[PDB]
Amino acid sequence: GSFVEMVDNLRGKSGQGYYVEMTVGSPPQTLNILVDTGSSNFAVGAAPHPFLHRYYQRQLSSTYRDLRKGVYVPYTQGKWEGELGTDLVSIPHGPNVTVRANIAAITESDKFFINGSNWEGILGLAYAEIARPDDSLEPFFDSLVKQTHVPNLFSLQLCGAGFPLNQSEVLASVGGSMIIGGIDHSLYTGSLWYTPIRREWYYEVIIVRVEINGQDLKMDCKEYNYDKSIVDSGTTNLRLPKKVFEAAVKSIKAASSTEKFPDGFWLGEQLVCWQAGTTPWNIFPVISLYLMGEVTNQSFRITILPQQYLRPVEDVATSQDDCYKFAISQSSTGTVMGAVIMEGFYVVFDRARKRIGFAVSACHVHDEFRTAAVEGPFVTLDMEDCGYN
Amino acid sequence: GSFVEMVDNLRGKSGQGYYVEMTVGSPPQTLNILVDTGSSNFAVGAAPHPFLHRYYQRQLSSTYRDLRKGVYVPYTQGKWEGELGTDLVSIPHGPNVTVRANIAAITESDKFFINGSNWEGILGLAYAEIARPDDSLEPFFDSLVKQTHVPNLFSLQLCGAGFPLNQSEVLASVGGSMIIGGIDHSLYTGSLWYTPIRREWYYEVIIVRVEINGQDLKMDCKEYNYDKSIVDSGTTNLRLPKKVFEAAVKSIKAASSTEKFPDGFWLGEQLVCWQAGTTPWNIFPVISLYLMGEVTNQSFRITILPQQYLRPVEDVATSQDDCYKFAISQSSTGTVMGAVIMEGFYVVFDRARKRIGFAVSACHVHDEFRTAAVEGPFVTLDMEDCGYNI
Ligand SMILES: CCCN(CCC)C(=O)c1cc(C)cc(C(=O)N[C@@H](Cc2cc(F)cc(F)c2)[C@H](O)[C@H]2CN(Cc3ccccc3)CCN2)c1
Ligand SMILES: CCCN(CCC)C(=O)c1cc(C)cc(C(=O)N[C@@H](Cc2cc(F)cc(F)c2)[C@H](O)[C@H]2CN(Cc3ccccc3)CCN2)c1
Repeated sequence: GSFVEMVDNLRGKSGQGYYVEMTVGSPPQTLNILVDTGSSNFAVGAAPHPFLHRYYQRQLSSTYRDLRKGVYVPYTQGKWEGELGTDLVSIPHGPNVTVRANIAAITESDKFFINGSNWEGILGLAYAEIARPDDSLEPFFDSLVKQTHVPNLFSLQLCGAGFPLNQSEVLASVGGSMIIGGIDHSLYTGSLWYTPIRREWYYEVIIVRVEINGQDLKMDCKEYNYDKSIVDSGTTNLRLPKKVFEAAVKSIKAASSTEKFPDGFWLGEQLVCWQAGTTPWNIFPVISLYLMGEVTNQSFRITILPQQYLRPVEDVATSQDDCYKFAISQSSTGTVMGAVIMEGFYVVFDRARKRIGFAVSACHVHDEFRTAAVEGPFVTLDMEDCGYN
Repeated sequence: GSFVEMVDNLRGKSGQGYYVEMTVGSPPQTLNILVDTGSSNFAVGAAPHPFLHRYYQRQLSSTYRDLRKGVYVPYTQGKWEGELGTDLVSIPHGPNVTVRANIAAITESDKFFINGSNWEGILGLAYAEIARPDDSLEPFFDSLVKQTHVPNLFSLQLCGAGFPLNQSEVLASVGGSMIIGGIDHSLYTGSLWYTPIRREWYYEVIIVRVEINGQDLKMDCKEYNYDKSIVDSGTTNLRLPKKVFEAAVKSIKAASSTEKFPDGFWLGEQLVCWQAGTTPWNIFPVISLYLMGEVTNQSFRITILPQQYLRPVEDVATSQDDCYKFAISQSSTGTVMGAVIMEGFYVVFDRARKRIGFAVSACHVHDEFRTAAVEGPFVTLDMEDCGYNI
């Protein structure tokens, strides 16, 4: 019920990703690794790059094993090319174990590394079905569970600060927790509600209803999951299928109509600023996503505040204004419940029982009048019809 | 062709540079000069050097004028230091005029002169903005135009042989033409298509699309011009920005996958050889570079063959094999359309109208199945966004 050794082992922020420290090779080479539930390859920079101040040096690891095979991974945005091999891997603030895992040594990359993110690699936590080059390349977590007695589950508490963190601040601040092999009760309040993992490739789930300030978006629920809905710590924004995005923005605009914002804001490209402390949180609506429950004809909902979907960013003039970007974007690859959404909750990736749990995060940002919530149950019929084929 | 006096006035090859004969001083001192559209200083060896069998002797020129100032010029590779002055200059196989131009007398150099190139100086044909020490040192072409009636335009036809030229052969062979003040129609076939000179410093242009055997490289066009794209007769290879180079090599490898070549080949360092006459040109893809057109939302493309991007080199065993080096290299200073690319086309540097024209070269190397090409127009949107800004 408590895992003090792993609590507060994450750093970072939604816009640049959350990462955990890991060591690779013998002697141990320390590297910061992006936690990504949206992909399945473990890969690390292995050659100089302008944004990296350290990288994996295979020639210095006595336990490095060359698989003599290339690997190419194009993400939704960004991509890298590398060389496959295996080596011994550990997580300093994780289970007291050492695993021999597959590692893609990144030799070329395009819009993958982020200037100032402080991470040098990526930890794909999803399933083998989407690993590159194919499903025979065992993902890290699979190796971890197979080689140790660590329970087949991990949970994430991503903590958004609610305000901008400058370069030095984000390096010194605790960004959250990744509890490997368990659930720590101090990271959430209330009850955990579970939605089934529909299929083991991405952490796929099924959304059955969407509300903006209690008002039903009223679309055929299959639209919400076209062509899939996933939980992805490796993507900043809540991304919604084109048709759903258009309807959601029209509704959020209507709810917040007492103030008008430029088109660039709604396109997620330009920031909007308010005098310090005056952000009109109350004019923006809460967003509720209903998810399929574990019991037949039962669903539950998670409710998000604008404190989650408006991402804090520092003003161009470094002024004292409080500024934000609209963290909801259009998608052509299904719904993506990104980092800004996960920041409101403690999320349990219960691989053992093929389900994902959600509970209100003990570190979510809110105000004196509203809070994020995870509530249920609700009677909902034909939820399987909401899934797209 | 209306400029017969200047046709065939160049000699040399891509790997060592193409040069034109010039004279400096009174009485005239004959020197061979590298034609370089990638720099803007006119400089000549002016002191003994192991690779020079002649040099400018200022004390023998009655018209020499000392500017009492030193000059230092570091190139992308290679460098020299010298002393500035002016003197009377002419081009024997050029316009029939004599001009007083600035001349940097090279007194020290490092990896600049090339053993066996047969040239003793360099003619920077680009603009004053990049002249050293600063833009106040008027480049040769600017002087030429200001002092005479020669039109503010020149054109280059660089002719690669398609095979290795030994020392004797390269000295006797015609390497091309530099038409000063005009366009000679006998040097190209088809139509001339023009791309705007984006800014007058280097001969900067904007590439808007790239294809390998018709397949779109599919990169944000800004990547193709990061941090600039220039036409440079003073660089052998087509040089591409790091990310573009990586994508291009991956695509060229894919297209030519029926044969595997060593990493050293793709790094442009080692040659590959085939039995005499059997070079598999057909397995290598053509490369098309689309350039911004003169009309809004319109582009055109130039297409080069492997006969352009594979540079002929003699085998280490001087055997009868036909050998080549991959003449495409990675750059950290933008795209450089070097000599191997220019060899496929007649290139018109229309300074007067701030544009560069391209037409298929009458001397480009090809085979019975494919030829280089310059074609258009193509509808292309937001081309201005393809240009990079610091
Ligand atoms: C703008 C920089 C990145 N960024 C801010 C920091 C988080 C984003 O918010 C962002 C935006 C978009 C539109 C896409 C992605 C995106 O592809 N993420 C990847 C992980 C990633 C993180 C990163 F930091 C840089 C990257 F190159 C990539 C995730 O595995 C995606 C990948 N998909 C494609 C995929 C499918 C199957 C197997 C592998 C990849 C599916 C959903 N899971 C990320
Ligand atoms: C290896 C011997 C030379 N060589 C084979 C024969 C052609 C090459 O292919 C080659 C390779 C590289 C990587 C760079 C250069 C290079 O700097 N060229 C110079 C001219 C030159 C020719 C030569 F013959 C020997 C030389 F020292 C130099 C050109 O003005 C470049 C110079 N830049 C730097 C610059 C910028 C502004 C003002 C002056 C110079 C900009 C692009 N314009 C040439």
